[PDB]
Amino acid sequence: KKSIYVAYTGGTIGMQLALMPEFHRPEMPDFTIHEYTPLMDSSDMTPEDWQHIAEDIKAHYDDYDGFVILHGTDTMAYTASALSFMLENLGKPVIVTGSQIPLAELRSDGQINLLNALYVAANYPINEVTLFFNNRLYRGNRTTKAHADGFDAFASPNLPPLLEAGIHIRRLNTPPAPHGEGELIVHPITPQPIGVVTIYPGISADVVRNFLRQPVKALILRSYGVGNAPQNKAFLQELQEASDRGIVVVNLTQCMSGKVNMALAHAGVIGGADMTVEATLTKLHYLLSQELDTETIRKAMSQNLRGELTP
Amino acid sequence: KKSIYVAYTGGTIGMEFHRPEMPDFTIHEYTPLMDSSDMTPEDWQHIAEDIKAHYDDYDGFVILHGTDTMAYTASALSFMLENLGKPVIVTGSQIPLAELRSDGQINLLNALYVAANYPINEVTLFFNNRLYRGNRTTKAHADGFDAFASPNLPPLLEAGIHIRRLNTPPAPHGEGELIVHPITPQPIGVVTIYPGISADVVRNFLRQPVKALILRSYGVGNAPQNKAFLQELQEASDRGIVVVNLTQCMSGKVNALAHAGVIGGADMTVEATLTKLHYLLSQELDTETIRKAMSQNLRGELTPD
Amino acid sequence: VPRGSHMQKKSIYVAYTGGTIGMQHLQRQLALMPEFHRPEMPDFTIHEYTPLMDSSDMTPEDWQHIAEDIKAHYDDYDGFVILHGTDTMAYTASALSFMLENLGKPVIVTGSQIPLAELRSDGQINLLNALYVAANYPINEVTLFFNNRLYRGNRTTKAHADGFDAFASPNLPPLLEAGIHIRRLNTPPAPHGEGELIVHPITPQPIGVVTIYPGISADVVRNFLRQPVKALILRSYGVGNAPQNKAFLQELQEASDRGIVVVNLTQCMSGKVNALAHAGVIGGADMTVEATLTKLHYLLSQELDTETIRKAMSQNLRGELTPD
Amino acid sequence: PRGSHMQKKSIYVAYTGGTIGMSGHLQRQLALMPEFHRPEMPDFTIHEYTPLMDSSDMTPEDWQHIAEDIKAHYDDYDGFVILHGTDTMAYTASALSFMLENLGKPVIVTGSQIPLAELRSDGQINLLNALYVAANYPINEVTLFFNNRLYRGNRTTKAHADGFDAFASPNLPPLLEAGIHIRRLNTPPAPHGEGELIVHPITPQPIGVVTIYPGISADVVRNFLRQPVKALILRSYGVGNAPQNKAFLQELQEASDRGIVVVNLTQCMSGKVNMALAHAGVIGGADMTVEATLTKLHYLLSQELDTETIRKAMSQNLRGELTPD
Ligand SMILES: NC(=O)C[C@H](N)C(=O)O
Ligand SMILES: NC(=O)C[C@H](N)C(=O)O
Ligand SMILES: NC(=O)C[C@H](N)C(=O)O
Ligand SMILES: NC(=O)C[C@H](N)C(=O)O
Ligand SMILES: [Cl-]
Ligand SMILES: [Cl-]
Ligand SMILES: [Cl-]
Ligand SMILES: [Cl-]
Ligand SMILES: [Cl-]
Ligand SMILES: [Cl-]
Ligand SMILES: [Cl-]
Ligand SMILES: [Cl-]
Ligand SMILES: [Cl-]
Ligand SMILES: [Cl-]
Repeated sequence: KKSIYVAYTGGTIGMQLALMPEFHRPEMPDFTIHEYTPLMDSSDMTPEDWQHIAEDIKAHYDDYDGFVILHGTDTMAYTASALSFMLENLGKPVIVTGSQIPLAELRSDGQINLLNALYVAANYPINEVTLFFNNRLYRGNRTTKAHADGFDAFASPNLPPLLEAGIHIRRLNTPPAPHGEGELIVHPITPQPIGVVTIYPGISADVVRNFLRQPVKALILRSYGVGNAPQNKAFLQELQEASDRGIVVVNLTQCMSGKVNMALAHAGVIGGADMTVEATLTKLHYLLSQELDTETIRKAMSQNLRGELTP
Repeated sequence: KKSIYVAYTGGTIGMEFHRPEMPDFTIHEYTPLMDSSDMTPEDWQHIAEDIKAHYDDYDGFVILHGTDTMAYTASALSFMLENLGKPVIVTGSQIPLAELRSDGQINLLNALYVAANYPINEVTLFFNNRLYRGNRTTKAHADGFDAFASPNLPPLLEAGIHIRRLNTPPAPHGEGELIVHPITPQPIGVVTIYPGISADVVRNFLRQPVKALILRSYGVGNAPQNKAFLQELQEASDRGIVVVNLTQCMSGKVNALAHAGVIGGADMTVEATLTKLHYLLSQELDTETIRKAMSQNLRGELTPD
Repeated sequence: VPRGSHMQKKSIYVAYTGGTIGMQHLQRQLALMPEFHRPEMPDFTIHEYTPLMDSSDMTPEDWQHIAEDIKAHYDDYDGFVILHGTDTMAYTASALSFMLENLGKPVIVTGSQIPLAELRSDGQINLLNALYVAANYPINEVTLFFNNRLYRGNRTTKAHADGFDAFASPNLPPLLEAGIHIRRLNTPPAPHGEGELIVHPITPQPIGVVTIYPGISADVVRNFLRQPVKALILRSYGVGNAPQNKAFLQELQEASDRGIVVVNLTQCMSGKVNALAHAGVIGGADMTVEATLTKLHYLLSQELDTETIRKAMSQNLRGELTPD
Repeated sequence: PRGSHMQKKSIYVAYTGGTIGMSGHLQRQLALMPEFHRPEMPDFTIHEYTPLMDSSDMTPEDWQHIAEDIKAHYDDYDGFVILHGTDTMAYTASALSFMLENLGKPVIVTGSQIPLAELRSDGQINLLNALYVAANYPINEVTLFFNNRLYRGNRTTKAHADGFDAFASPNLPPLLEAGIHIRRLNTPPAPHGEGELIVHPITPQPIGVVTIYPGISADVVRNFLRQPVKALILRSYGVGNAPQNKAFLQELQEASDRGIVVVNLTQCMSGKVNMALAHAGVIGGADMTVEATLTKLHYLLSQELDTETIRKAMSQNLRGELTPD
């Protein structure tokens, strides 16, 4: 019989398991729930909350066959993405899930997403940080909350799911992530000021100038299509002035799906390929927190570290 | 036999047509031709005034446009055109008409044919066999022929062996003389909510007099409750800045921030919200009238409660 | 979809006909699940059929049995949930739409891909949603609830044998979608009568279902004509195309001349049927096989001449087809 | 595979008929369309069939005609596009996959929902893409190209009679998707032999296609047992269920007794049969389409094999048409 650790970090799902007979069925793994203190709305999470969860998995790693992280949907994809970088040589499944309706409210999805995450962690283990939602397991660092009001809340726009649940559970033929074998390594992080700039008609040089001020180590650009911005010379020079001061400037697509393929490149900007804002932001927290020079971080942002981008 | 006007504004498309089932059409090549990534809000104005000049002498309008900001233009034209009595269809291509496997020919042919034969008196975006309400569109798929989505509204029309109008609820629609609303430059900020965002971002925009702030918030419109954040946002509204709360999510409806003077943008796209703000800021309306108008369905861009 | 008052506590009748949901006791499982008993949920009464059936073993007589059950309890409840096996859920939902006229209360067919007894069951959530919908969104048609969508019954088929999304409505959007909120879609209404519920009964009808496939001969239509048939459904290619060889077209004209109702459908999941006409074949527009088979059982069970049935097959009686 | 672009390829186009051409009209239309003659496009040769056929009128003999045409021209060209009516495109693609052993060159079936000669035709783009894919992405399978996707032929059905997205592959992802770039998908390969192309004959075989539906009688299986059956395809419910009626199960057991190959499929668009009918001699068709199962039976019944060998072969993945357990 497998044993699954459940980190109950907060979220809708919690806003009871004993009174439901399905959970204690013989076919289920054993599981234990740790209720965090305090419980958090995932809208209130900081990057240090990613650290608390990573260290909680680290404490429990040896004594469980897998890990379920119960979490608010608002930032679930950021947490999943962060854990993927912070965990290295992961040898057990870590599945983040939650609910769009609280377990306490009628028609809650919370019971069914938790039961599925527990069953899948035990019986179809995949040694990656994954996100289970509405009968699909996704690579955590490929996810976004796409549908604010839907039970199918999460998408994986640039990658098929890893696993689908119907009458049976099927592992899909999705290409595996680069995967280290060895001792689990858990990478701590420390606060990093990062700006997120959306490219839109009538954006000014002033925005890039503002972030440069004193307080930012990296800039994420949400640019058009395959990575275009207006060719405004003030804008470009601001971006060059950013990279000249060692700021890591990364070009993403504002589009739900697709790949940046770039100039901005002349202005020191690094392409983020098909990375989500969630993967890019967390990967920056990860790399900035390490003993790495600006140029090594700039190189690593465009490489596939944990399956978050297509080379 | 219908006559369709084609504004060739630029874009990928330019970097069977004359056979008898087709409408007559005329192409106006803009000077200069523009990559849509280079568009400013004054380019929306130039297109609206071009449609105004040609309105009386054509049965419909096709706007040829780069894909990068097609949804922004479509969205802007929907506000700027009032009491529209003929179809305005924005389209283009993911591959240049000049490159192999181009979608340009089939998107243009379709847009001309639909403008002539299935007119809908709205600013629409035709792409990959679907017609969408312009102010509901986003470029969702950077690399795909199905480049555009309408996440919170079904398409108005779909083309197969036959073309059918779908049963999509009609937009609020004025009858009367076409009114074309000019716009003038408006400084507007777009803030994405994410873990570890600082009050300084809102402090920065408050100090470089922006007239409006769009928040891309979590889920149904949540942000972290950090008192410094909420305070800077309140300071912005105190100074008369229009702060509108949208979902960063592809689909759904926004539902403390309110206490801080922030307005709910319901299920509006960033494209709709930004262009609506250009439109309303450009008219001579109180901040309070602008704040109430942002949450009202002016042209079919949002789903009322 | 009407948004019905929640003011008073509703009473829903549950016809537990059989199906996966109750296999391994249903009533005891539901007694033990607190969500079913909350103040926001309607009161409900379960009639367990004797015997319980695997929906694979259902005959038209079972359609008749369920319609009589609804008629018997119609004045006494606010709505009806038919718990049913998935395998023929779409044929039952299609048959009820034709057999019930002047329907002034919801009838919702639902079930599960996995038994309530088994692990990872969809039965709890499909039945909870059906009950809640029947109470609060009382659409006066026979509908099918599965996987957070309410569908027009006579537009459904089981499209996904292994999926929790088992049912599709290929030629009509859903009536309603469930998320954080329950959203009514603006799908236009079916024809509606007025007054007390009328059940149009059925009696056995021999009906053949021919698939058109390359190498099918005129001896197939001759074989169906050979003893047991009053109607032939053709699952034709694309928009209603069949071999145009004279033997095949003669065989069909001979069938129609003997008063066999021949109906041309697409074998395709979606689309609309647009020679065969001159051979007496009637176009079934965008109808499913489930809608067409059940419509024929309804129409053939009435004292109608062949011409009247032919005409009625191409007409939208209950929302099952899209008129030109 | 992403094939080399170094030498100008030569693609043979079998113009069998279909919506695309509705003599000399196709070939003249393509002459007049500059897209087709650019440097980046392969050279191509059109063989226009006489007569051209509506795909609705196709029989197994037509599958054989097309297979002989490919074999006759195999060494002379780098690849084959089969231009075909949509109505039975999926039956032809499925039949070729079984008939063509040691296939070392792409064969791509395509066509159009709207004639090249009409307005808003999809024929231009489906055929241009097919040619360009055959030359540059030379997958050694019978494939079907429609609406920017390349599918495994023996996994397809015409799902959408009115849509430009007419074809689906309900149980297998596409092999390739076309956008700004051409993306190859992770889809695992079919079994492949080695050496010269071998064409297995497919002949006429009396095969019945039974839809299971409430009220179906034993008389249907008795009817088919009259003559037109060496094989019977059951379109059963869900994961392969049928009524438990003793007479029904008797007639099926009787058929398998008389050497009739009885194969159980789902009537559902997607999913997999899971097998009683097994005790009645019925063979499970796993997740095969009717198109793959009809053509597989034509193939095996026309081969030098006994009833037992055909029954075993029907549940085996021969060409990528079936997902093994
Ligand atoms: N999660 C995401 O990154 C989706 C999209 N690329 C965006 O810019 O929001
Ligand atoms: N077009 C859009 O607005 C999509 C999504 N709401 C975003 O914030 O990018
Ligand atoms: N339910 C259906 O009718 C689907 C499809 N038209 C078929 O012939 O099976
Ligand atoms: N192509 C197919 O076989 C689809 C579906 N299984 C049918 O029975 O028609
Ligand atoms: Cl949503
Ligand atoms: Cl690793
Ligand atoms: Cl102007
Ligand atoms: Cl894309
Ligand atoms: Cl208006
Ligand atoms: Cl109630
Ligand atoms: Cl070539
Ligand atoms: Cl269709
Ligand atoms: Cl050899
Ligand atoms: Cl399935």
